[PDB]
Amino acid sequence: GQAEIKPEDAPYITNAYKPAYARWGFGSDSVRNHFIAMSGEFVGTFLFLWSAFVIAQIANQAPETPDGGSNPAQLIMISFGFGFGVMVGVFITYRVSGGNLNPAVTLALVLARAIPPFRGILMAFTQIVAGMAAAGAASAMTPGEIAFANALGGGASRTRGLFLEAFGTAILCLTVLMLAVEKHRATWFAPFVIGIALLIAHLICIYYTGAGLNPARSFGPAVAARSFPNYHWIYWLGPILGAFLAYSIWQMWKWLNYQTTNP
Amino acid sequence: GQAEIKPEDAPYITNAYKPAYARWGFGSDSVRNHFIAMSGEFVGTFLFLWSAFVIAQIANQAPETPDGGSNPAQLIMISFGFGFGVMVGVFITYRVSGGNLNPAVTLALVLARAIPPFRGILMAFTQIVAGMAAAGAASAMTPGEIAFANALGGGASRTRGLFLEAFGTAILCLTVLMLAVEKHRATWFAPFVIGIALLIAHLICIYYTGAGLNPARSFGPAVAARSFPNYHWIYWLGPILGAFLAYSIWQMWKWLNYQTTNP
Amino acid sequence: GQAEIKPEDAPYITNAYKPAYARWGFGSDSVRNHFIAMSGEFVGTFLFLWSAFVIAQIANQAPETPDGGSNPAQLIMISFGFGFGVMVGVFITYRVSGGNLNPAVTLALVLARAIPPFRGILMAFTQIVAGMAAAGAASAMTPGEIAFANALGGGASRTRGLFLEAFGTAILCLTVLMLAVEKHRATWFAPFVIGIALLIAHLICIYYTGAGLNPARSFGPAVAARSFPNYHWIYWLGPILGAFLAYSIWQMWKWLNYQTTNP
Amino acid sequence: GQAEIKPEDAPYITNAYKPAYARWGFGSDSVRNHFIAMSGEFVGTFLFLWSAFVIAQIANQAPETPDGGSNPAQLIMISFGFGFGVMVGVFITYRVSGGNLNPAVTLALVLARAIPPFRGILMAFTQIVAGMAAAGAASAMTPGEIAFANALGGGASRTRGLFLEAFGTAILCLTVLMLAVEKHRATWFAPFVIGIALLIAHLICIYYTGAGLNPARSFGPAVAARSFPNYHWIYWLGPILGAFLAYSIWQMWKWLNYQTTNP
Ligand SMILES: CCCCCCCCO[C@@H]1O[C@H](CO)[C@@H](O)[C@H](O)[C@H]1O
Ligand SMILES: CCCCCCCCO[C@@H]1O[C@H](CO)[C@@H](O)[C@H](O)[C@H]1O
Ligand SMILES: CCCCCCCCO[C@@H]1O[C@H](CO)[C@@H](O)[C@H](O)[C@H]1O
Ligand SMILES: CCCCCCCCO[C@@H]1O[C@H](CO)[C@@H](O)[C@H](O)[C@H]1O
Ligand SMILES: CCCCCCCCO[C@@H]1O[C@H](CO)[C@@H](O)[C@H](O)[C@H]1O
Ligand SMILES: CCCCCCCCO[C@@H]1O[C@H](CO)[C@@H](O)[C@H](O)[C@H]1O
Ligand SMILES: CCCCCCCCO[C@@H]1O[C@H](CO)[C@@H](O)[C@H](O)[C@H]1O
Ligand SMILES: CCCCCCCCO[C@@H]1O[C@H](CO)[C@@H](O)[C@H](O)[C@H]1O
Ligand SMILES: CCCCCCCCO[C@@H]1O[C@H](CO)[C@@H](O)[C@H](O)[C@H]1O
Ligand SMILES: CCCCCCCCO[C@@H]1O[C@H](CO)[C@@H](O)[C@H](O)[C@H]1O
Ligand SMILES: CCCCCCCCO[C@@H]1O[C@H](CO)[C@@H](O)[C@H](O)[C@H]1O
Ligand SMILES: CCCCCCCCO[C@@H]1O[C@H](CO)[C@@H](O)[C@H](O)[C@H]1O
Ligand SMILES: CCCCCCCCO[C@@H]1O[C@H](CO)[C@@H](O)[C@H](O)[C@H]1O
Ligand SMILES: CCCCCCCCO[C@@H]1O[C@H](CO)[C@@H](O)[C@H](O)[C@H]1O
Ligand SMILES: CCCCCCCCO[C@@H]1O[C@H](CO)[C@@H](O)[C@H](O)[C@H]1O
Ligand SMILES: CCCCCCCCO[C@@H]1O[C@H](CO)[C@@H](O)[C@H](O)[C@H]1O
Ligand SMILES: [Cl-]
Ligand SMILES: [Cl-]
Ligand SMILES: [Cl-]
Ligand SMILES: [Cl-]
Ligand SMILES: [Cl-]
Repeated sequence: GQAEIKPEDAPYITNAYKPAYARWGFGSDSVRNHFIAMSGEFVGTFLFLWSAFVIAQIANQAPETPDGGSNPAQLIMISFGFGFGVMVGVFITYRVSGGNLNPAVTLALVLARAIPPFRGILMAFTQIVAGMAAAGAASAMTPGEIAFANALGGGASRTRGLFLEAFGTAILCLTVLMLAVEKHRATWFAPFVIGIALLIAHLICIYYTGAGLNPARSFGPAVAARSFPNYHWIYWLGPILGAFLAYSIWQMWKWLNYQTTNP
Repeated sequence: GQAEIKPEDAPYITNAYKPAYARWGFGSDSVRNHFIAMSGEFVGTFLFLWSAFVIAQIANQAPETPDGGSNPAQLIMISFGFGFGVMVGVFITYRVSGGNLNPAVTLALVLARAIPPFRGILMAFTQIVAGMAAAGAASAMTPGEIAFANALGGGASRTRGLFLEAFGTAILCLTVLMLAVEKHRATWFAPFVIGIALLIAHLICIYYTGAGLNPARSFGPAVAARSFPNYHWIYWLGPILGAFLAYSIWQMWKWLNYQTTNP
Repeated sequence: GQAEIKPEDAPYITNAYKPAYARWGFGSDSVRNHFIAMSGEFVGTFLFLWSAFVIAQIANQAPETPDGGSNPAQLIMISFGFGFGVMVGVFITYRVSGGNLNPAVTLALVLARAIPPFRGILMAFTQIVAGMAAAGAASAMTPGEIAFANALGGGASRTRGLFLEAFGTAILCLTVLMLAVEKHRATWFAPFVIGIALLIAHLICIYYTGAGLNPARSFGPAVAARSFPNYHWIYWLGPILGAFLAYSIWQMWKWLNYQTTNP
Repeated sequence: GQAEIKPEDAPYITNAYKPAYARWGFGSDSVRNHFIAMSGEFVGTFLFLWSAFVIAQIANQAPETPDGGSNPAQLIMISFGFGFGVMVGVFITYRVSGGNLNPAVTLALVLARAIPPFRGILMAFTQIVAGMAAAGAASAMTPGEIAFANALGGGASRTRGLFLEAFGTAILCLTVLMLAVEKHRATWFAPFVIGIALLIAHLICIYYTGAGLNPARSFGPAVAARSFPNYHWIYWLGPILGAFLAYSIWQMWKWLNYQTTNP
């Protein structure tokens, strides 16, 4: 009735592939543990954003599309850079820091009480510094003017851009909450679903807002380009609103004990 | 012969990642449980269709292709919006409502007796309202005329469109039946396969019918655009026929005890 | 040291997601079991090839590329139709017939003794009839001349085409052998890897041979178009050689007891 | 509290899907075992690189983009050839050799002490010979001049190219280290994540360096084309630096006992 597990194969069963924040209980507030979490967020955010910035730099060397029209292949390439970039970053750092790689994701998880506030602030600070470093590195490593900073486009107003950013970020954060924070037989696979959520959010937003969805992603290139549009606030308030919306939905489902027919 | 499961990791084993309908037994008819199912279908259908509508809006800003020709990159982008959009929606809501997000899928599951008729009707109503909301939101958040409503194209007749919709929907529903409704070691992964099935169905249908495959997807934009083509019925009858075809195939396999060599 | 499995969740553990051929032992030669296998191959091959034929029909409505050049977006779309089409077909039919959907795959598995010769012949016959049906249906459901039949292109000779088909088919068959036929913790996931293998084989072959890789795929459209090129034999001999090459590699590894350090 | 495993299904549980190097302990230095490892690296590297070379050959038949601009669809196609090509190669050979398919990956794993130096050298030699064979085969099987050799482009300097190659290779090697070398419930899935990492690294590098990321990938086509650019060294030093960077990050995390809150 049972299948044998050879001793040498036990680690593949005993070592759960779960986000680090799931096991941040007593003992977590050591300098060692804060450093581990910061190092995961730094390495993960740097590799994700650096990759995606260079990919966007390249995609934006495509010949101009007339009459402000869209270029689907270009948008797909950029969406792959961020979606698959984050997927790889999260898979790498899942057991180091949980792979948030995004202050808005960290905010949603602080609201959900998956991550305590101080650790959350440390992680968010680390992500922003990593975004600055990634933007500086991508700039230094590519020819031409920086083409990976966020800006409104496609005829979108600031108000439309704000909403697009908020809803796009909500999809991302709700994915992290339901797949990574909730504990079940698919938690291990959350980094994939998270990557696809960000891919979709880019297909929604790049054409209209450049796709911020992540204050660390938006801030870094603005620093490197020495250019902040006056509507830069949409790349902070939008994702913040998105985090709160995702948290609210998750919280309603938690209050309802959603996963259980007869609680 | 056994591998140890640490107590803190038990939830990743004990909490099955299974569609909510699999555990809708005694106790399911409470107002609480009807609300949970409706909330999953609403949130899931809204996020999926809103995302996919904005993505289609953008893709359809590509320069016109001469002589009625196809634009593969454009079709790929739209197919990603719906296929990956549904994938994310289903992964998020799998343990809330089962993530049908489509009245034709719900119909197939009512025929299969996976979901009872009244709950099915509630879910289908919820999906249609969510589709209306998504269409209204996508319209309000994007510039220009609505470009995400379904219409015949590529020289396809209504009769050809009806068949394409029926067969495309059958592929989707048969995927849900064999991967999500059938209970096995891949049930947890059904949301991925479901997303790929919808991706393929879009590559089949967008050019010719706009790809309905989902009455809630077709109805919402028609309301928002205040425009119903006289052939709008193909987006209802087609998916209905597809649900019946998928159900029929599944039912034959169930009668045959397909999964067992010696029943 | 153990994690509890709730009784209602046991089916997700006890019901292995494994190819049907893995459990075709004593009792398999009943009319019922032959019919089940044929029905899986028919439904799976029809849905896969019908989908992929319509997708290719659409992709080939793209404006002509000058000077015989390639169109990467077009090639990607067609490769998705076949790669994701087969992925969905195999996931649906894995526990019905094993989801070969390809006489060359069945041949490799007959050589490997995973499927007995008579059952193999029945399956191969079924796949060819399903390919004819799919080609007829795709033709009837789409406007214009059939654009999904295989032909040499891109300046490739018959001899080059033969080799491309053989190597492409070998990649496909070796994937099925190592992921689906070999029994391990990734067998359940083989349909995904199989789909990606076919996706790659299409990116290799479409431009030069139209990508046969499957005698049932090549034969059906030729019948529907009432057109057989004199080099049609490359779409039979190529995949046959590929099946033998994959089998040979697998057989060497089996003789070597590849998976065990100290046999 | 437990779910039954039928005896015929035990192999899907007992046979771990783990990289071969994980079980190269006592007994590994036999001629048989060296041959098994070499055969996995040869077959895997040949199929991966041959596929990707033909796909790149085809993608590079696209009409020229004016003013040195990028072609996103072309870059996506090439990135799929290498990313999905390696994914398939690694899935096939995971239990044969571990599926390194890349001297830089092998170097990272020798540094990490996952593979001993002599076996590592044998594997690296095998990969280079397989790359030469793949380049020769791809050349012989395709018309026109070889279009799959690495070269600088997009206005990138040798110094920028070196850094892009190093960082891109680091992402690849860190993925292998954290997903395949580290033992946990996602180790079986590493071939997927590895493939996506290489896909991303191609979106970063193709436009600027042709994307080497693998000395065996760069050397083979140079031999077949009888052409070595004077900056060919970037395709050796870059990936070597990337392997060392990935190793360094992993080693820091190992020293920190990253995966454990209270060591
Ligand atoms: C001195 C007695 C107090 C010791 C503090 C309790 C240590 C709890 O520590 C917790 O242990 C769990 C396993 O039990 C781990 O999963 C968590 O990572 C860890 O934070
Ligand atoms: C879920 C509901 C989202 C509502 C977001 C709508 C944002 C309003 O968008 C506004 O639409 C106007 C149309 O007259 C335009 O004139 C404005 O420029 C634009 O900002
Ligand atoms: C307007 C739509 C009506 C919404 C009904 C919400 C369902 C509330 O249902 C309540 O949920 C509580 C928290 O889980 C439980 O403690 C109660 O048993 C249950 O009655
Ligand atoms: C013995 C008298 C009981 C009267 C209450 C009947 C309400 C039935 O309702 C049940 O309530 C249970 C407990 O809250 C929930 O777990 C079930 O989901 C719900 O269906
Ligand atoms: C008063 C005695 C009658 C109680 C009704 C039986 C409750 C069955 O309820 C069922 O229990 C299963 C677990 O056993 C769960 O998996 C299902 O979700 C649930 O519907
Ligand atoms: C599985 C079989 C599907 C059959 C669907 C075929 C739909 C018929 O399609 C019809 O084909 C005619 C060709 O002469 C055209 O003139 C019609 O306009 C078109 O509607
Ligand atoms: C024309 C093609 C012939 C189709 C043969 C169908 C196979 C029927 O097979 C029957 O299936 C029943 C239901 O599972 C079983 O109860 C019987 O034991 C079995 O004989
Ligand atoms: C003792 C006399 C038995 C005569 C019937 C022989 C039929 C063998 O046929 C067997 O029948 C079994 C029971 O239906 C099925 O489970 C097997 O799949 C089938 O192969
Ligand atoms: C009359 C005594 C002979 C009976 C024939 C043996 C039946 C073997 O039948 C085999 O049983 C296995 C489970 O044990 C299943 O996994 C296989 O699907 C089945 O073919
Ligand atoms: C693994 C080795 C594969 C070898 C396949 C090579 C197929 C030969 O290809 C041949 O190349 C010639 C070049 O002069 C051309 O003139 C021929 O038209 C062409 O058929
Ligand atoms: C020219 C390259 C040399 C190839 C060496 C092949 C390795 C053969 O190795 C042999 O394999 C047999 C089958 O597994 C085993 O029975 C023997 O123990 C073993 O010596
Ligand atoms: C007691 C004398 C033994 C002399 C033979 C030494 C060969 C060591 O070689 C070992 O042989 C084993 C059995 O074939 C294999 O399982 C191991 O993989 C191999 O390393
Ligand atoms: C003669 C006594 C010395 C025998 C050498 C020890 C053989 C160890 O050999 C190891 O065994 C492990 C399982 O235990 C396997 O997982 C490893 O693949 C294998 O290398
Ligand atoms: C992580 C930091 C990466 C630094 C890599 C920067 C590579 C330097 O790149 C250099 O930039 C100069 C700009 O003036 C150009 O003139 C040079 O041609 C170019 O090689
Ligand atoms: C400048 C930033 C400070 C970096 C702090 C590094 C954290 C070191 O933390 C140390 O790690 C050792 C190895 O795991 C442990 O043995 C010690 O218990 C622990 O104090
Ligand atoms: C009994 C006196 C103990 C004083 C040391 C308090 C340091 C608490 O720090 C703890 O140290 C543990 C052991 O190194 C680690 O496992 C925990 O992660 C860390 O939080
Ligand atoms: Cl503490
Ligand atoms: Cl009830
Ligand atoms: Cl029998
Ligand atoms: Cl030894
Ligand atoms: Cl799994």
